Amino acid sequence: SNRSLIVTTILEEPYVLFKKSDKPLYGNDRFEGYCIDLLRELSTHLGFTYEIRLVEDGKYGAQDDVNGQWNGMVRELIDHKADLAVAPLAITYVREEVIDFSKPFMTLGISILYRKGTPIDSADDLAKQTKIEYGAVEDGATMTFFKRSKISTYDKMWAFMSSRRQSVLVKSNEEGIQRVLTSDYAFLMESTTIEFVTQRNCNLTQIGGLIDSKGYGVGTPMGSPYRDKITLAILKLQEQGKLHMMKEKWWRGGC
Amino acid sequence: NRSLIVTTILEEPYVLFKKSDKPLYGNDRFEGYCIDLLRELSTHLGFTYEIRLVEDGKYGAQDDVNGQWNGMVRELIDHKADLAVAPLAITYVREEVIDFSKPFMTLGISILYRKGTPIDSADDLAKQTKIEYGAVEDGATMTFFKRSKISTYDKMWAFMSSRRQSVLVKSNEEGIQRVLTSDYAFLMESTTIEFVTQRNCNLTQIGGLIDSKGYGVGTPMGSPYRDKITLAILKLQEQGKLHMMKEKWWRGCP
Ligand SMILES: N[C@@H](CCC(=O)O)C(=O)O
Ligand SMILES: N[C@@H](CCC(=O)O)C(=O)O
Ligand SMILES: [Cl-]
Ligand SMILES: [Cl-]
Ligand SMILES: [Cl-]
Ligand SMILES: [Cl-]
Ligand SMILES: [Cl-]
Ligand code: NA
Ligand code: NA
Repeated sequence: SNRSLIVTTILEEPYVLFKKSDKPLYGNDRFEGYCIDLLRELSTHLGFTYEIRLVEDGKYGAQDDVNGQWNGMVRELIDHKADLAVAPLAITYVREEVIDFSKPFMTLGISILYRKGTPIDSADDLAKQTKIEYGAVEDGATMTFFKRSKISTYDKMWAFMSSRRQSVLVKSNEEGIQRVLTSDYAFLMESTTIEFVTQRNCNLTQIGGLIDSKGYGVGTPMGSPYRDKITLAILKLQEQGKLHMMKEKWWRGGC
Repeated sequence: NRSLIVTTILEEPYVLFKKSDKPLYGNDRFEGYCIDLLRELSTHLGFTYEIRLVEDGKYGAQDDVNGQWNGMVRELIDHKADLAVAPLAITYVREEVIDFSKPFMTLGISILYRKGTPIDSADDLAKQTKIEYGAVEDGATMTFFKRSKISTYDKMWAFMSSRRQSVLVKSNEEGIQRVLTSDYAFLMESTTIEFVTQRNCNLTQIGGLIDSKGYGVGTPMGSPYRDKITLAILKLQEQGKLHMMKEKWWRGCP
């Protein structure tokens, strides 16, 4: 029998979660969510077995500007510590330079999560002021977008986030949501995750539209033969609408 | 170094002939979103190119009897073009035989029709025959319907196939004209619908997106340009240059 593939992932509702149960669960049986359903479809169509492992450092992945090293799921793939990353992992220029991605299984963009009842309507409006703090997940794609942007509004926002980083950069989306709920703080968040959150907490809203456009893809080490195979499997699922059905299943609930 | 041969197809606002009273020659004949994209790719990757319209006028589909591809897809399979730079949908059946860059635009199939009617979805079309409907022959929309297992879309394919000589058309332009001049709904890509409805205030999109797909640059399978073009697209997207190009070419109605 062929070696089981090691699949790195990260906890992020409704993509990847621990199942609720009173008895202890083991192995792959611990996990559920959209990305777990996707993994299951990939494994049956491509004919592999797998072991799910949560990324050890708890990060998506960014490059350190001083020493040039990556972290997170991206680094696990670079180092061949995982065969695949099946997660809400954004396909980005800087990541595509060092790892391979399948074509996207979902498309999205950065937007803003905030409390209802405000005249703030856009990133421009946030950038012009400092009473309302704002931030993003540390060492993820949203942070990196702001750090690399040459657009004046976003450059200004990065200077603020960077100055205040110990307070405004958070370690998970969950922590960002709690900051929105417990302080005067707006969270720069991926739009598909905002959709999930605002359907379940009717005090919160999206502010403005999408700031960029990107996709989530399955990550592989650079050169992996699984990359193109997984692209084909994803495209075949899209011929029959099975990914939008999986999205409906995990985003169903609202406000 | 050798200029890459770029296959393309006329499709507003992606690729058009420039208007002028004097004759134009070579690459200078063309403009549009995809032409602006090609220029950016060529500067960033450092190649020169020659644009050639696909001779058969097709995007590309597989013949159900003899297994041959046509259109831009066939030009790439046969190594007659180095790149296809066009509103060319990335699809499973195409990806099996050619390579694509990652998407420069995302979209889905939807419906173009007149305003003011009770038709609100594909299901409403599928259950009747008074209002005819169709798609571009030998494109990705047609192929989606031909391959679909979903009952509504399978019923719609049976109708299109029965009525093909009348309801399958050779271009989006032809499909628009059928909507405007007969009781006909056109199954059309949503970014093209957005362009059309901004300029035909009696037309509208019906329902939402029927599927999810992207447009990518096509290459022959195994080409080294595929990954380089993906990186250049991704770099344009980290600065919002593609949405600005979209805005330039899409530019309304009361
Ligand atoms: N999905 C992101 C993390 C969340 C965010 O950056 O907003 C990533 O792939 O890095
Ligand atoms: N863009 C399509 C043609 C138009 C359509 O099929 O709606 C293709 O790549 O085949
Ligand atoms: Cl509000
Ligand atoms: Cl889908
Ligand atoms: Cl098949
Ligand atoms: Cl790819
Ligand atoms: Cl963009
Ligand atoms: Na790569
Ligand atoms: Na391919």
